[PDB]
Amino acid sequence: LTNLVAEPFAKLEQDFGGSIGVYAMDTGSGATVSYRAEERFPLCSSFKGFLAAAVLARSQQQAGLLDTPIRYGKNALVPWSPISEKYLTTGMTVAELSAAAVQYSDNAAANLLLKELGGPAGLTAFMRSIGDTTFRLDRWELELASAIPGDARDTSSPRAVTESLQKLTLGSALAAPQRQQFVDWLKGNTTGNHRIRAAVPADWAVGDKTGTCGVYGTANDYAVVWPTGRAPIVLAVYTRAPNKDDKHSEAVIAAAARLALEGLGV
Ligand SMILES: CC1(C)S[C@H]([C@H](NC(=O)[C@H](N)c2ccccc2)C(=O)O)N[C@H]1C(=O)O
Repeated sequence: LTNLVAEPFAKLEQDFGGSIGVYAMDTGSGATVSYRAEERFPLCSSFKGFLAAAVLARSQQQAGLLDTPIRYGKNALVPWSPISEKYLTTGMTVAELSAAAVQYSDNAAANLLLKELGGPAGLTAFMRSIGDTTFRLDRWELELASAIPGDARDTSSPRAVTESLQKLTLGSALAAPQRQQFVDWLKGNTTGNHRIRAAVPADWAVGDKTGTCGVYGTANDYAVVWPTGRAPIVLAVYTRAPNKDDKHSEAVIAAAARLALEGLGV
């Protein structure tokens, strides 16, 4: 199936001027499409989806974790925190911080949740616990977004991202109530309208999480998509480029997603 689209993926990344990694799986048939899917790509803000999943996991053991109010000072605010800066004088709940991290990629919210989890190693440990041996988070916002060529810090692979997303949203990695909360947060994402969501028909349900390091042409998107009356598809699209000033392209991510779905037979 990978062969059907191997040549157009190569042509897409040559027009982009960088590297594109794609993994997609039809949960109905088990068919997969794989292009650079085991290479490492920077996570950028896309780690925040797994962060929310790790918070939900903890909430299974800790009653009421999601409703805990978190107060923070202005020193907790980091650039591009569009939600948490509006509640600085009041605070927010863990559930609100998690939704802000997922749906608005709120940086301060992400750092606040990371600290509750034990930092980047705490999130890495969560991914190890669901069977993901590729994921690694090493730094906090905004330092994790340096996207340096060859640097394995703060990276995963498109295949590992897709397999983990599948376990968390469709498998048994989360208990049923927590699993549906994770899916609903992904479905309410506001930052991905020009990436995987631009690639699917209007009647499909989509939950996604985007990432944008910006430098080194580095950006990404991962998603669970539900074709109407049909089994869900899970996919991840990651990009990078050789030069620090290379620009990222949402259009390229959408185009890669389109090819992956075409390769799956949709
Ligand atoms: C929330 C952010 C605006 S900053 C955060 C971070 N990226 C950066 O710090 C980049 N230097 C940046 C890219 C675009 C706009 C502003 C900053 C990351 O990928 O984790 N992701 C960006 C995003 O996902 O939109």
